[PDB]
Amino acid sequence: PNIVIRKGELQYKVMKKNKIDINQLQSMLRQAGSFSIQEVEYAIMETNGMVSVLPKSDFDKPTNKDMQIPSKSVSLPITLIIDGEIVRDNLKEAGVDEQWLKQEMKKKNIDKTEDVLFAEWHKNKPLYTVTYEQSRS
Amino acid sequence: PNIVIRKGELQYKVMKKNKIDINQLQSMLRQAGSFSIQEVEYAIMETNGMVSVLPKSDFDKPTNKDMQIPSKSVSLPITLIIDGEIVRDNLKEAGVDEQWLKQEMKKKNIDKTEDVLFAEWHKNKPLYTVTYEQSRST
Amino acid sequence: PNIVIRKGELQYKVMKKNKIDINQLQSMLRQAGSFSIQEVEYAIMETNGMVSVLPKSDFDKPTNKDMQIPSKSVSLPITLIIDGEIVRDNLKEAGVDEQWLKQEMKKKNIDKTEDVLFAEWHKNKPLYTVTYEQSRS
Amino acid sequence: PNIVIRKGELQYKVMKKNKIDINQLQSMLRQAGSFSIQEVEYAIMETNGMVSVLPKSDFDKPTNKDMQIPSKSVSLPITLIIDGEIVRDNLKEAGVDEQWLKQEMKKKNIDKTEDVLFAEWHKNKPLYTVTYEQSRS
Repeated sequence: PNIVIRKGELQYKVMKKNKIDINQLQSMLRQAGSFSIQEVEYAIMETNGMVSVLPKSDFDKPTNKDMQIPSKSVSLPITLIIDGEIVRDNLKEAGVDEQWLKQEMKKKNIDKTEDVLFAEWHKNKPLYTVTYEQSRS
Repeated sequence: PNIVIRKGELQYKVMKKNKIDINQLQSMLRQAGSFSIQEVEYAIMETNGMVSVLPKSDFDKPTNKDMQIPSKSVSLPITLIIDGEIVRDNLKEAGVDEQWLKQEMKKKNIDKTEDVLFAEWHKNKPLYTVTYEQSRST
Repeated sequence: PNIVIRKGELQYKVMKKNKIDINQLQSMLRQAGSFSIQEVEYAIMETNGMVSVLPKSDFDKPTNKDMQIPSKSVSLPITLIIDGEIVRDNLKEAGVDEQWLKQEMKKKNIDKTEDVLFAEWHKNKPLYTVTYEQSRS
Repeated sequence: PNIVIRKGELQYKVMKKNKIDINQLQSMLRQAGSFSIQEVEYAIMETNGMVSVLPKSDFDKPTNKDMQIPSKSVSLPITLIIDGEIVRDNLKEAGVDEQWLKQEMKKKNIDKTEDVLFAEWHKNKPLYTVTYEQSRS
C-alpha cells in the first residue's frame, strides 16, 4: 500500500514507480470525492489499483463526535422469517424464540408464520414484517 | 454474508476461511472510507468480494434525525419529454396531462413540445425544460 | 430502470423478474451504506446490475440547504501546466493568458515555465504550483 | 476526461461524442448519489466510464469549514505488531521503540510480544492491541 499523497504533498517518486501520472490520479481522486489535489491530505494507492483519500480537515465532512452528538447504539438487523419459513440460527442469535414471534404476529393481526414473506428484528425498532398480501400491492 | 468485524473485534476465524489477512482487510476498509480498524463496529465480507462497513457511532456521519432536521419529502423525478417526443406512461405517473404541459411550455416561452430535448417533473420543484436551442447555446 | 423499492415498500414482482432475492438486495444496499431495508425509500436496479439508493429522510445525510448554509460558488479547477509544458487549450477555457501565468510564476520565485511539474488554476484564487524541486525533497 | 454537465447545463455535443444519452447519464448520476440532473453543477465523464459529480451548493454535504469546526489533525495509523512479530520500520516511523512498546504491554497486562496478534499505533488514540486469547473468545 503505497502513499501517493503524504501530508498534502504529491510524492513523485512512488507515482513513477506505481506507474500513475497526474491526469490519472486527479481522475481517481474525483471518483472518491476530491476535485483538486489541494484538498487532499493523504492518498494511498491500493493493491487492486484503487485510490483511498483522507481529505484535509477543512474539506472533510463532520463526524458525530465533531458535532457532539451523543454516542448511539450501532447494531445489525437480523432476518427472523424469510419466504414463509422461520430461520433457525437467527432466532437464538437475536435471543428470541417462536413464542415471541407468534405474540408479535398477533400484535399485527397475522395468522400463520407462512403468511409472512419477510420479517426482521432490529435492537432499537419494532418488528418489521412483509406479508405475502403486502407484496402484490 | 460473513462478519469480519463484530462489535469492534477482528474475527480472526472467519478471516482465515475467507482467505483475507490484516493488510487486505485494512485496504478494503480504506476503500469504504474507514482508515483504521479501530473506527469500525461492523464489517461484512460480501459474496461479490467487497466489505461493507458500519462505523462506530463517533466516526460515523450525522443523519438528518441526529441533527433534528425535519422530515422532507423524498421522491423520484419523472421524465415527461425526451428527444422531442412526450412519454406515454410518465404523464399518468406524474398525475398530469398534455393539457398541463402546454400551459407550462408557455411559462418558459416554449411553442411546441418538439422544441424540447428534455423535460422533467419533480414533486417539490418547478418543471425543468431543456430546449434544443439551449443544447447548442452552451 | 427497475424500481426494486418504492416508497419504502419491497416490490416483489420486480425483484423476481430481475432475479434478485432478499439477501442479495440487502447485500447490495449495504454496499451503498444502507444496512437495513427499513431505512430505504427508493432502490433502483441499474442496467449494469448495481443498486442506487435513496435513503428515507431521517437516515439520509444533511445537505447545505438543510443546514441553512448560504449558496457558494462551485467551480472546477483547471490544470494549466503539466510536465514543464503549458497546455494551450486550458488557458483560453479558464479565461487567463501566458501574461497572467508568467506574472504568477514571478510571485512564487519561479524562473522559467519549464521549472513547474504541475500547476492548477482555481477561480479568482492564488495559483497552485508544484516545482520540480519540491517533488523529490 | 469529458465534461458532460457544466454550470448546471447538459453538454449535448459532448454527450453525443462520448455516445451517452440522457437515460444512461441519469443512471450514472444515481450511482454517484445524484438523483436528478438539476442537482448537478459539474459532471465529468471519466476515462474508465464512471461519472464524477460536483453537486450544486444546496445539494452538497457540508464540510468542516462550512460548519466552522476547527482544523483537527489528520493522520494514518501504523501497525506495530502483526502475527506475533514486531515490525521493524514501523517503530522508527511512529517515533517509538521496543522500550516504549514493552512498557505499554504492562499497562495492558500482557507479558511478551508474541501473545499479540495485532497492534496498531494511532497518533491521537491509546495503543490498540489484540491478543490471541481474545482472538479465541
